[PDB]
Amino acid sequence: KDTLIVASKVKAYIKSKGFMTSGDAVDGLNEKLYALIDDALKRTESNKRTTVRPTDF
Amino acid sequence: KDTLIVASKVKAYIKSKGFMTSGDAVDGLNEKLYALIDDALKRTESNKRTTVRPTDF
Amino acid sequence: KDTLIVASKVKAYIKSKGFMTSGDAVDGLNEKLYALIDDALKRTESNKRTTVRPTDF
Amino acid sequence: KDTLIVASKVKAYIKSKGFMTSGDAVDGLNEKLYALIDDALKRTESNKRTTVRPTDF
DNA sequence: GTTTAAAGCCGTTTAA
DNA sequence: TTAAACGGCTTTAAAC
DNA sequence: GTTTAAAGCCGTTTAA
DNA sequence: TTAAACGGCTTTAAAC
DNA sequence: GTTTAAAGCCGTTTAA
DNA sequence: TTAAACGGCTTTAAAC
DNA sequence: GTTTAAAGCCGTTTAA
DNA sequence: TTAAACGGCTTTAAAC
Repeated sequence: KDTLIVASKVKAYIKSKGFMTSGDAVDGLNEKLYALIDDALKRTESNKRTTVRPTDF
Repeated sequence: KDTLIVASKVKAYIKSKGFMTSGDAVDGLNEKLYALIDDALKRTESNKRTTVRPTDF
Repeated sequence: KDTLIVASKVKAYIKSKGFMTSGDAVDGLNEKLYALIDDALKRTESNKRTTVRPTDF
Repeated sequence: KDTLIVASKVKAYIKSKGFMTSGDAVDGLNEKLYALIDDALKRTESNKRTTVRPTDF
């Protein structure tokens, strides 16, 4: 499964909050991103829609 | 706040699951991504750590 | 805000997974329950509905 | 799996926000509650701890 | 001094 | 047209 | 929380 | 031309 | 032995 | 009609 | 990823 | 009686 996140920007934002990022952290976030998207598609379908809206996530 | 998402890849993945993406869907996903990261940093800090782990998300 | 969770059953389930429950853990879970419900009501409303469905959470 | 939710209080809270509750809504919320708890126990374990904290959820 | 792991730089190449 | 990834190298830190 | 039964809504289709 | 029926769903109440 | 915090019991009372 | 909360008491464990 | 412009869909309302 | 217009939304493509 392809990375859906911009690693550099995630690391830069986390650094901005005063934290380092583990070697495998971004991979972990990517996995949570996929689950959010999959949950959203179940909500889209439940509302008899073909188009994912911000409200579905 | 910068986009943390690869828009093209998210739209392509959603399309692969048989769905269209609204004009404002990606912005909505971005907002949820930020909340997940902010939740994670509270977890990192609660564990007296300076480094975000995949388990924190 | 009232407790929406059955504390005894939460502690018993967590114990069944081989874990103890902190003095303030249940309060923390209650807070996450409220956020889930509030997110769901935003989804219900976005779908022009008056009735919360399982799919909204 | 036992209900972890106080149904009456959830229905009353949702009603307070101006919404009805579907016949199967509470069951749906229960399922999300279990996933939150299971996520938390993975976080507890990742922190080499035996006791679930509010921060783990 | 050692180990472990994370940051920071630099240059090149797709990818977005 | 532009930035993000990437992979090698060195730095840096913590703790023993 | 449960059961039982009645009300109240909504949308469609005859029936009056 | 119009309202009454109807059937599914949720609410509500009482009492244990 | 001490401290800190969590479990486990018991009995009563609403609450669900 | 039933179980969950609750508050006091003792146990238990970890680490110093 | 961005911009520009064209296609394709869907639902409603005249127009032919 | 029927289809063409129309206007919003998303997709798609090309090239930089």
